[PDB]
Amino acid sequence: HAPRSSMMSVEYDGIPLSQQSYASATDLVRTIPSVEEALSTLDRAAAALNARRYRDALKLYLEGGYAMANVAERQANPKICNLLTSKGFETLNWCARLCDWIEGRIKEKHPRPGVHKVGIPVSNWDEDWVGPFMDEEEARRMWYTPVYCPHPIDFSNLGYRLRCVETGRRPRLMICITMYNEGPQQLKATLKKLANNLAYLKEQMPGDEKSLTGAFAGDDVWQNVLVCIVADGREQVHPKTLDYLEAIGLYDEDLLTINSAGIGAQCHLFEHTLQLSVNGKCLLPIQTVFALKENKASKLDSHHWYFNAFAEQIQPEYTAVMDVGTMLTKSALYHLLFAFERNHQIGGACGQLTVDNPFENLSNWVISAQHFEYKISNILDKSLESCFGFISVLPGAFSAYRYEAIRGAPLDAYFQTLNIELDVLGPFIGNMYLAEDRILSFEVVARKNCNWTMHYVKDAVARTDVPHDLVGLISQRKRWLNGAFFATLFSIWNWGRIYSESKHTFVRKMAFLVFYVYHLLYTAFGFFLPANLYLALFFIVFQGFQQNRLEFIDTSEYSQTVLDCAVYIYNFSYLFGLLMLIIIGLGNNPKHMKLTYYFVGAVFGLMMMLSSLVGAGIFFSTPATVHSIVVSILTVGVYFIASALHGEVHHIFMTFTHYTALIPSFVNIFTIYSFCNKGDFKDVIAKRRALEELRREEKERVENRKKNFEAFRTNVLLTWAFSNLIFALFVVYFASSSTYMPVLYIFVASLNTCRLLGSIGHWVYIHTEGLRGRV
Amino acid sequence: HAPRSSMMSVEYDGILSQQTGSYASATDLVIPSVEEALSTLDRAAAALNARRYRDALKLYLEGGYAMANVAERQANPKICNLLTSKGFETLNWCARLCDWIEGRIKEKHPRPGVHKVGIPVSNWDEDWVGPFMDEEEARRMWYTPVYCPHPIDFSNLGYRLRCVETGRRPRLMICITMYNEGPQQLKATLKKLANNLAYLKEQMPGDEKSLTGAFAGDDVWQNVLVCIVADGREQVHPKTLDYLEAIGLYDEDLLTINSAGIGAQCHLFEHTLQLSVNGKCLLPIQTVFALKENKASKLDSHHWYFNAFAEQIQPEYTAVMDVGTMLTKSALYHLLFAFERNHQIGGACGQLTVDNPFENLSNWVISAQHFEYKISNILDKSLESCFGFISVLPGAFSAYRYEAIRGAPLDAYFQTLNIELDVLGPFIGNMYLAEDRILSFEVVARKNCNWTMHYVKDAVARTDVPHDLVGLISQRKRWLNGAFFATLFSIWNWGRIYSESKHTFVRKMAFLVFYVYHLLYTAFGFFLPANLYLALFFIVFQGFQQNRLEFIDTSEYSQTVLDCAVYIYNFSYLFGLLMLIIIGLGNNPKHMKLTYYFVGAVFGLMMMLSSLVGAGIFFSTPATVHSIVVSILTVGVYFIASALHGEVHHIFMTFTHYTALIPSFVNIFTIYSFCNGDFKDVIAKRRALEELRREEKERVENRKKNFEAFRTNVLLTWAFSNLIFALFVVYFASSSTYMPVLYIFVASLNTCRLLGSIGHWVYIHTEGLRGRV
Ligand SMILES: O=c1ccn([C@@H]2O[C@H](COP(=O)(O)OP(=O)(O)O)[C@@H](O)[C@H]2O)c(=O)[nH]1
Ligand SMILES: O=c1ccn([C@@H]2O[C@H](COP(=O)(O)OP(=O)(O)O)[C@@H](O)[C@H]2O)c(=O)[nH]1
Ligand SMILES: [Mn+2]
Ligand SMILES: [Mn+2]
Repeated sequence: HAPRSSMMSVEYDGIPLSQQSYASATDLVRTIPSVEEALSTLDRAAAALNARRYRDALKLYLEGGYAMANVAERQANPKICNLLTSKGFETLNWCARLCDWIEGRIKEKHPRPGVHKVGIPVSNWDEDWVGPFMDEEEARRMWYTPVYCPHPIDFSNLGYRLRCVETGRRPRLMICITMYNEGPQQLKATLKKLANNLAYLKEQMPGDEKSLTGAFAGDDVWQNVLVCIVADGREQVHPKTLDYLEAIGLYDEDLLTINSAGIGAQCHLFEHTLQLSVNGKCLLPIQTVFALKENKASKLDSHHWYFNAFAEQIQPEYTAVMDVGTMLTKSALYHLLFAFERNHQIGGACGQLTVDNPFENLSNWVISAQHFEYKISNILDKSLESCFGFISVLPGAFSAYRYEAIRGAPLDAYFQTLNIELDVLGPFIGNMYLAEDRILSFEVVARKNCNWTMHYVKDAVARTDVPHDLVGLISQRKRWLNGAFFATLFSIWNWGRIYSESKHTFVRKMAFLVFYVYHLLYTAFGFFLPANLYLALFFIVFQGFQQNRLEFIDTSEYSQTVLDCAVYIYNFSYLFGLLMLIIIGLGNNPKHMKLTYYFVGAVFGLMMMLSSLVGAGIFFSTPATVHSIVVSILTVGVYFIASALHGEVHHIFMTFTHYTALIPSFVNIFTIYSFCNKGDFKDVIAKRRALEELRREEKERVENRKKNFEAFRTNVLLTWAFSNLIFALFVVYFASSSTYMPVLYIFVASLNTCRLLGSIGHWVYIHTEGLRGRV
Repeated sequence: HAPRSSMMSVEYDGILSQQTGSYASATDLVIPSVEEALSTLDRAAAALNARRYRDALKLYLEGGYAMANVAERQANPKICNLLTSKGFETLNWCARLCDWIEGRIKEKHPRPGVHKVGIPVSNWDEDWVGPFMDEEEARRMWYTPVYCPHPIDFSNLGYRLRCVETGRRPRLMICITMYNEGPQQLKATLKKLANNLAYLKEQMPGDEKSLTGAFAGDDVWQNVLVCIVADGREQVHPKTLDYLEAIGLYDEDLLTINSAGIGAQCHLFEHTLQLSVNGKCLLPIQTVFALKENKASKLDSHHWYFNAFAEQIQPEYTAVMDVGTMLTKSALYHLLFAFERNHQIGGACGQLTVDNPFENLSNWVISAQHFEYKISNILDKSLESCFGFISVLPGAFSAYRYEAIRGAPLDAYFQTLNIELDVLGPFIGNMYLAEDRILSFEVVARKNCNWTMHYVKDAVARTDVPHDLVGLISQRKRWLNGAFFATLFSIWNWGRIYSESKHTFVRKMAFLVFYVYHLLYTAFGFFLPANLYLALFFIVFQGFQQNRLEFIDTSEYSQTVLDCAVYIYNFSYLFGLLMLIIIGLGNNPKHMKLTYYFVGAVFGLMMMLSSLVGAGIFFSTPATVHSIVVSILTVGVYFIASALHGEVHHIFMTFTHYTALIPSFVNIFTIYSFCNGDFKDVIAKRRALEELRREEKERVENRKKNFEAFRTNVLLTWAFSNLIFALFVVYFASSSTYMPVLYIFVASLNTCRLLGSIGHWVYIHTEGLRGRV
């Protein structure tokens, strides 16, 4: 009791010691503004305008205007004084306009601050430079404007204009560069490659049958080409990248902050016909418009902005979409434009995607495997598809379209994920639209009342920098095969539109039906690819080792323990690896398990290298019958035949070992990880309750969306995995190698015959259409 | 070319503030209101939080004068008075802050003065019966917002409670954590607490069995404080808030007004609320309600409760329970009786049961949960309380005396909150995902203190278990996820009991014996899925295939069905397990109710047929002495303990339902648990801002990477250990060589649990007579 009394006594001493003048406080607060509070006040005004509170929006607008008007006087930097004075004057003009609008002397719908584009001198210039002809206004001045347009369809309706439109020049070919958290060297390489393309376009000889004629002639082509660089978020772009953009005279943080205070811009446009010099050669000027967007979005949203806003503004003749860090050959644009002009029927084209410096760093197995995969995918698949006038464009590939089969329905279908929220669409459409450039491909192919096909250009080589690590490749294939496994399902489900709506020729529709049957067979085979690979390895290797079917070894008697031990070890290792793959995939992100993924990949690697050696052994021990040699050459050397036919066989000769070492890891891991993922207080209280109910409804909608997405993905993954497992178990238990290996050989031979025929058709078409152009 | 020329001509025609080196009319166009006053105040609070003292005062005067002008126009007398009082207080705080800035008054970390406001309660009952009450306390309700970021300084910042102000010194102190529940659970909990207080009141005096001291009759309600702490005002149920207003404890108007510029961290509402049910008027109950704005954890609610309020009023015993936990009339009496008579228990745990077991007997999930609760309580709690160390069940109604929980145990409990979990790691994260048993271990192994624990059987606490298998999945997802790392902690740091704590030699020897048993039990339960699969496979299917079921002769048969049974069982089990891990480690187990129910039913009828063949195998065997001994000791241990403790009818009713849910239980729950200035200064400030944002994002992603990697590594270890063990025993051991081993292991575990239950019974029925010695 004594400690309790002592503690309460010290507490009682504790409570004693507003406890635990207005004129003086009034004098203190009365006793200058600043840029920080001015910017905060304009930000609050923009928020109020967004929330449609006009009285307090106005009240916060004149305060900020006068704050910057007073601040501009005391600043020391003349450019800062000019920027703040202009901002204050424009804000006062907008305040007067808003006051008049509220008074009603002028009637207008949805008032917004007037669109003001400002041109500030570029900090850095090269006095020693060579150019055909350029005006001081365009050359020296850098133009920037902030845009609020939420629906890029109304970008031109809100008075936004580009420097090309203002000077009256008419761009025809127009390229997009979607950049996000990329280093300066990638942008520098991309811009240097584009400048090289423009220079090579200039160097076309006039009066030649092969050379292009028209708006793409020499000495005047750079004017007709506009490059649009659209970033994904100002909070995610690399600081070194922004430093590079300032160095090339295209970005200014000070100007952006000053002139984007009260506008509440969704994205910022910087326009500059930037010129570049590399060593002693000076690149020709390239027209560049840089669209830096405020909030983080997706590549689909970047394309939404690009396509809708700028394309509907300037009506380009050809529209090109390209990633960041992709180096183009000198003649990539020439080949694209040549194909477009000579065909006058192509709705869209895809360039060849390759790996930068394949020969260099040959010690890296992942790089060589990716190079082999790119080369085989391009040659075989793209040739076969372009023979049929329909391309499943590789993600990230340098692709272009003509803005005549893209203007309407294909773009609406492409952007319907953004326009209509995916909750109504469902999870199938969302997974469809993770990668939808191929959706654009299909929509252009199936345009109503239009027969616009596609074409794959082998000569338009686009060199990119593929990931050098297995985890980066895993993430890449997480995106790629998903888009893929869903746009494919779209293609089967909607192949009827090509005949129901589009007006193709009868022969074209028959060819499309044939390609549809082939595509069904190929997708069905690739769906059971893990099961088929496991069965092939199991049967051939281990049931030749156990049943003495390897014609180079004699395992008739042996110890009888190792014979079954090999099969048991293989089955257990494969099953354990697959289960670990499920757990890790579906589980955590594939970056902290670099060691585990490398271990599993190496296990599969030596597993298919020993498989390759035993396959070569049985092949060489076989007496090489006519049928056997025919099927073997057709199924294996199809890659070498196509590569030698097209010219690039050395890449395959160098990378086939690296790819076949990475084949099981490739299929298993990548597919499994892809499939694995002035009111009063009563009004105040009512507003609080309404906001709370809005938050609750938003949370319930988000959780319902997540529930639907995860349920759909788990259902599709369970279907895929259980189908593979059931197929493998059933064939293992009810079919021998003699009854299943011939079937698998016939299936793979049919697919490889189709791909060889496609590549041969592409070659003969591209080498014979020139002479037979008259007929 | 014509369309392009036409389009450009159209743009030229459409192109009419218009589209280096008037204002008077707008000014003339340019009264206050409550909304802008609240917004202004609010920011002022944000600026003060950002240490913008030079700005703060001006917005504070703006808000103060805004409300000073607003209060006159309000027609509501109570709103007018409240706004006028808040404006006067805000102006006083503004003057004090101005003096502090001028420097005439020097103070550290200025903050608005803490003031408690007493408004009359909307609802009062004229007709009531009570011993004695003052009009001030009964008629009026007090409230105060708190800023204390570290609840350790609750008393330092000047916060006082009505008990402290009136001089009442609470001794028993009981917490009720609440989050997004409905009014009926709170009403049931408060009615049960009032019943407990009534039982404590009507205890006869001058009796050996009856309590004596501060818990006597007619005055017990004064000495007990109820602290109900919510988790977030954005998550509490609207109906719950209406109930709190009805009982005179909550006010949206008062909270919004008085919390405008304080930037409080939680809101305290104090009201000795009186409740009346039918013709019986319940005795008043001292209740303090702490509502915090931002969603937090039950650990954070306990942080607030323990640190702030316990360090303020220094209770003799502190107690913790959830909402929806109906306590019997004698639960509090039994807790206090045990505490007073022992003077050695550092913390106690009450029995957890299911509300209305007999009713709704058709619900297999309810019956299985009732069986699990009963057997867990009896066996595990009795065995653990015999050794004076309880792994308290999560959500159970537990209490600790505030003498072995004051310091180091509480610091160890809250260290996850005090120091960020990035330094601790994922082990400590899933360690403190549930740590009531962490309190248990710290109390047991507190340095220079030997405070054991005691499980009270008679203090029955009835809760409302989920009625759906998905709800049971989520419950077990929390429960044994915490429990596994709890056993890991106890296993790793069992050396502290001998190195630091000063227990008796016999107590340390008993603790060592229990440690050996706990090691064996945790090892057995780690391989529980593998052991269950082996038992089912061997017994059922290798008796069917090898003709070892003594009630049937399958010697010849068709030779196809014999292998077909084993193949079907293996394939179904493997497919079920793979689907389980995927569904478990993928999507949230609430959209897949059909799939989970299908797998659970498959396992259910599977163990029904397993039980039928076992019974056949137990009725066709000549029942030798060894066989009957092992079988009774391994199976009827539940019935023996239940008959010893008197609660055998529950087992008789729910054993079939539980054995129908054993494989789902063990497989699904274990899998789903283990499976989861100028312009330059402005620019520099922006650079600091998004650099800090990037650093925080990197830290969060690194924390997530580490936690997920540890989770996946542990899950891989568990699953692969189970699979390797199962495959090895299947391929290298027959049933005749592994069934005896499994029977001996389970018999040893059940013998330990039976001995613990019997010891608890004999102790609780013999310690009374042998109290002299
Ligand atoms: O959220 C994102 C991620 C990327 N990108 C950009 O859009 C393209 C997507 O290609 P990415 O490099 O992501 O694909 P990959 O080459 O990694 O397979 C690239 O230009 C990215 O910089 C984007 O706009 N938003
Ligand atoms: O984020 C949360 C979730 C719950 N709770 C509360 O803390 C206890 C957690 O027990 P839970 O309801 O999870 O267990 P159950 O009653 O479901 O078995 C309950 O009183 C919850 O209302 C909390 O404070 N914070
Ligand atoms: Mn890229
Ligand atoms: Mn509960």
